[PDB]
Amino acid sequence: KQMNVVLIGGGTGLSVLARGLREFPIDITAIVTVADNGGSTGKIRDVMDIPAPGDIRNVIAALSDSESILTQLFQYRFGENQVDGHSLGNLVIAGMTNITNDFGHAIKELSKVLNIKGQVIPSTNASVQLNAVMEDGEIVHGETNIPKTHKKIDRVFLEPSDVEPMNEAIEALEQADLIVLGPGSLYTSVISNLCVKGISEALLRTSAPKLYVSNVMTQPGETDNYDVKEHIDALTRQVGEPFIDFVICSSESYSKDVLQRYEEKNSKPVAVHKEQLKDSGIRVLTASNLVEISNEHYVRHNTKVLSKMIYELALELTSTIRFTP
Amino acid sequence: KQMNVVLIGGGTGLSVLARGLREFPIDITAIVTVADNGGSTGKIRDVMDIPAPGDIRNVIAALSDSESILTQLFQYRFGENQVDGHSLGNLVIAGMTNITNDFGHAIKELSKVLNIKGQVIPSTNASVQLNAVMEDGEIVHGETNIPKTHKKIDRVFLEPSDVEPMNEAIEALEQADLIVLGPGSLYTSVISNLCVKGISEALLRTSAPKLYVSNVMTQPGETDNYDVKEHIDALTRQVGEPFIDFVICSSESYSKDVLQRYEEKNSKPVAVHKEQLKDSGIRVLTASNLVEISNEHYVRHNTKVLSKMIYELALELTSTIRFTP
Repeated sequence: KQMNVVLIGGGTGLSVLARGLREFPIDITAIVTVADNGGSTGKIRDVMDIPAPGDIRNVIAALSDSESILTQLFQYRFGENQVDGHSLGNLVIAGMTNITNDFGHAIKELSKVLNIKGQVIPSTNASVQLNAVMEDGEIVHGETNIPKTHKKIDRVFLEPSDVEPMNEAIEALEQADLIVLGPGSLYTSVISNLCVKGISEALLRTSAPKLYVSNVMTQPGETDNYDVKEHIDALTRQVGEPFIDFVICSSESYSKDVLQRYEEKNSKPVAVHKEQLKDSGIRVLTASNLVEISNEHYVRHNTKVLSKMIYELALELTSTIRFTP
Repeated sequence: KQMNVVLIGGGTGLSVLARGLREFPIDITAIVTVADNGGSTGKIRDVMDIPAPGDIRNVIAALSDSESILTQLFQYRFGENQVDGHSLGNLVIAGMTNITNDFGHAIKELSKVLNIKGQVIPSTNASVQLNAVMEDGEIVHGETNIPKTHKKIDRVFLEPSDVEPMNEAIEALEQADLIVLGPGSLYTSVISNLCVKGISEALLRTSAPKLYVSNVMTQPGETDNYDVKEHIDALTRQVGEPFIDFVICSSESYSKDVLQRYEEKNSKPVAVHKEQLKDSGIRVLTASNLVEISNEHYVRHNTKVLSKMIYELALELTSTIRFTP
């Protein structure tokens, strides 16, 4: 009965969006990058050879009952003075992986124990690192160093590169009503999944339409000076052919104070250029309240609005049409 | 409807027995010592000020489904090369305790999440250490050092000594059909609970009968040369008045090879002296197969037999009697 939406990403963009979509009658599948090597995750991957648990942990938690004892434990973190400030959920994922000898199977077992509504699937079961080639040709190693340089990223890639997707991710892409990429860091959260060759191939094979959710602001070290089309072109480069049908973005202008706050952090609004996009056959979707703005001049997506737009798009794509039989 | 048996102890004696009793129609309450400071537990109590999680963890696990994912995680231990060889269950108890700011409440929440049948209750909610006074008057500090000396223990005591029992332990003692002490290390596993003054007072107040399950062999550093009556007298000393009604033990003689194996480990069978016990008003209970003996000449309790004896005693104590109205 329910519609199937597949989210591809990583980070708080994905976990916040997944929780927002939980408010609608849709079966959510999230395909989540396992390449990070910093913070919580880096602490555990130094200890043991395991794919990154952190982004996946947050997405599992987003699809579960946040008030539950088990979700509270899963999202608990020790202070730096206890157990090296580990995430207890990451430790549980690690233990589960030692038990199953299989990260993907550990994620399946834990998802069931946490009684989530949806599914969360690693982009790959393999232990990988994300690397970048800079515009000048410099190679940067590890997800943590990629934005902490100061050059244009030309491309990102995985080491080892020969890695396979999970069967369940491919099946979800094949059978989706709608596939959503982003919002999140373009290279480290979104494209990092597309670096898994079988995921990119599935995207091109499937007739499910693909939506990109644009970032509000450019991201220092990943997307400096990118307009919306440049973000899409980076996706296209990785995948091999154009494939995005829809983009959610706002072409609103921001107050002097907002622009100032983001200039100080070396960040500007992502420019839309809606005519260029329509010429490329990409449909632009917006709403007047897509973006929320704090009293301190920070901006973010309004989760309720973004979620509803996604659900309403899936609904429209699955609706009756006009033809004569 | 079901009968209520309360077990007081700590260690593998208790966890094995609790699991054995799970085979019968009885509501099990286990009151478990929280004073240990060695191994798994010591690793966590060095990190954080928390009562000992380890004995309690094992008893919770004994009352749960061992094949379950959650019980498997709870009983998982990292190798020494990962997370300092911590018990994942201990880490979860620690995190839960940080969340609730209350060890007893953390144990209640975790018991429910693990879907146990029964209840497990700490002897106290306070952080304590177990100390011993030796026969010569030497004071030894911490549960780990107590057997690792080489003198008769005169008594054990808690630091701080002013600690309170949990309300649920007291209620269970008041309403029990039968209360079982042991099997386990006499001082460090059994008497350590009785050092909580309110537990000893409840034992004397209640009309529920009390059973002591004797150790098969004397324990080096705790009960060298103790016959059964000396074990009971140590309990009596702590509590203040005689209170044991029944004792389960075997007065079988062992093969030369068994005696040899235990002599090498400075250990002999605990002598019964059944006439002395009957003169003290203590009823002795045995069975021909109470003790199992390995091909390598080790001995242990037959769990099935011991469990059934306990259940059958509760049954007899709750049965109809003869009177004229």
